[PDB]
Amino acid sequence: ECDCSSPENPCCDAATCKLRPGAQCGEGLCCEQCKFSRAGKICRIARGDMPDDRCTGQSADCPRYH
Amino acid sequence: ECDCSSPENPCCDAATCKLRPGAQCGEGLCCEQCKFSRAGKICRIARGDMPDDRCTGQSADCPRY
Repeated sequence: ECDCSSPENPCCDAATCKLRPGAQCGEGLCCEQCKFSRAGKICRIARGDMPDDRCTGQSADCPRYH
Repeated sequence: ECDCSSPENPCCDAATCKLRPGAQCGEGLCCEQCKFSRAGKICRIARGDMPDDRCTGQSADCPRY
């Protein structure tokens, strides 16, 4: 299938709809110019006692903190 | 802003549409019963000279390696 949901997304090669050379991602709160965000970048402000969600340094999603 | 895109998803509390207690995810190739898949679980079969995509153990998406 495709690495980018949209054919407009320049993070993917138009021909293959796979990520372009160098690229690690095409979308998500932890994607920055087709690269993963640095490990520990805050990606979701938490409320109550909960810790903030942070980037993994190895994926483009913002995960629940673990 | 909900942690699950579907109201039917039992990984999320129906009242808040946030993850249920203990839950880490509700969707994705690296989610297994509302928990993250073990680090290094293969989530995408690669072709040519490329390594396979593996689960991080810290997220529910299957990332590029």
